[PDB]
Amino acid sequence: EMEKEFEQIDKSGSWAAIYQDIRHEASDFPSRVAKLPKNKNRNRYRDVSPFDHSRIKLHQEDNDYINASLIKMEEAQRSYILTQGPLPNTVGHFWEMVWEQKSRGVVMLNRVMEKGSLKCAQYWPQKEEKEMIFEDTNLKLTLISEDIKSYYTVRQLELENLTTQETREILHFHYTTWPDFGVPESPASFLNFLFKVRESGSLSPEHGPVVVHCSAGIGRSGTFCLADTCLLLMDKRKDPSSVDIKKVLLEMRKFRMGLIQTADQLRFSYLAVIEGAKFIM
Ligand SMILES: CC[C@H](O)[C@@H]1N(C(=O)OC)[C@H]2CC[C@]1(O)CC2
Repeated sequence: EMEKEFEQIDKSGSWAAIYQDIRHEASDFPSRVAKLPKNKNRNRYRDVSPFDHSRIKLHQEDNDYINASLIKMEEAQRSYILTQGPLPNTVGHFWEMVWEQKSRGVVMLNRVMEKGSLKCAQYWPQKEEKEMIFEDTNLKLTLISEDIKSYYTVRQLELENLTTQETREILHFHYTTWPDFGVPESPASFLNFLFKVRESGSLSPEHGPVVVHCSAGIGRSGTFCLADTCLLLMDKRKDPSSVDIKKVLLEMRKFRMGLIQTADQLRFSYLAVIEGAKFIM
C-alpha cells in the first residue's frame, strides 16, 4: 500500500532517488515535428516537445503543429490533452484545438505572471462586454460569467466558430493559488478543485478530452492528470493496493515527456492520491 511506501520514502528521505529511477525508466520517442525550424516560435521551451506519435494536429493545411499531447489512459477510460501555456502568437491555435477536439473544459494551473515573468498569454476575455476575435482561426470568445473563489476561479465562456456560426460553452477552471515555489502545503484545495472539475462533466466520455496546462504543460499539469487517473483506478478496482503511482506515471510518460518535474511534485502527487482515497476508499 502506497501510504506505507510513502512513510518509507519519507522516513528514508528517498524522494530524489525514486524520482531519478522514474527519469531513467521514462520513454524516449522522436519529436521531429516539434524541432522543424518553421515551428521554433510555436514552442515556449526548447527542451519541452510533444512526441510525434501522441501530438495533437490542428486541421489547418498550412501548419498543423501545436505543442500539445494526447494522454490516453486505456484502463481508466480517461483522455487528457496536455499543452503549454499559449504564446502571444499561438492563442488562436489554442482555441482552434479546443474547438476541433470537442473539449468542454480548460484547466489552467498557473498565473499569467509568476516570479516576475510572463508564464502564459492572457488568452481569455477579462470583461463580458470586451470579447476576443482570433482572426487567424476565425473564432470569437466571450466571457459569460466568472465565479471567483479563494483558491480558484471558474469561468463560463462562449466559443463561436465565425465560419459556421456554431457556438459552444467552454468551462475555464483556473487554480490561482499554486505557490511560485515548491508545492501547495496541503492537497485539500487541489482535491476540492479536481472534484469541481469532475462534477462539471468536463472529464466525461461524452465530451472531447479536457485541455490541461501550466507554463510548460508537464509539472503541475502532470500532477493533475496523475491524481485523477490514480483515484479513478482505485474506484474501478475499489482497492487502494493494486494501484502503483510509479507505474501510472511511467505509462503517462509514454505520451508526453517530463510529466512531474521535481521530487516535491512526486511527493505531493502521493499525498493527493492518499488523501483523496479517504473520499472514495
Ligand atoms: C457547476 C457548473 C458550472 O460552474 C457552471 N456555472 C459557473 O460558472 O460556475 C458556477 C453556472 C452554474 C452551472 C454551470 O454549468 C452554468 C452556470
